Amino acid sequence: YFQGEQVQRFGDLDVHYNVFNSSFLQPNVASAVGLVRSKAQGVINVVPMEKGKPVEAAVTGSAKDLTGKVIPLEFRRVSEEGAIYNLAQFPISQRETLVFTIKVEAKGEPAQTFSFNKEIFPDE
Repeated sequence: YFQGEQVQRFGDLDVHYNVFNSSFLQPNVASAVGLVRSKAQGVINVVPMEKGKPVEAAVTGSAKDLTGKVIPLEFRRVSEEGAIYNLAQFPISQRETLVFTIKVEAKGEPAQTFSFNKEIFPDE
């Protein structure tokens, strides 16, 4: 899912990411990471890259709301149709602005961390 895709760049390391409703996940992709597709659940996809090529990485992170409540994120790796994805699910209970903090540990490389804001909208 490319709609709303963003890129954070750290020299050679280009981190592509997107936050969307888990209903937009393909059934085979969701099953592979054990996520039950639900309008009540969001998903974040993190795809790290170097020189236009995908790189193996440990992706970790969390999201925080305005009350300081931390939403833990557990990323799971899935390789579907040659493309490698790092997906984490999170519940959507209401309209909210979340601050996402993601850490990317690419193979043999020092860790990189980035943050971004995302407005979450529950779906009917």
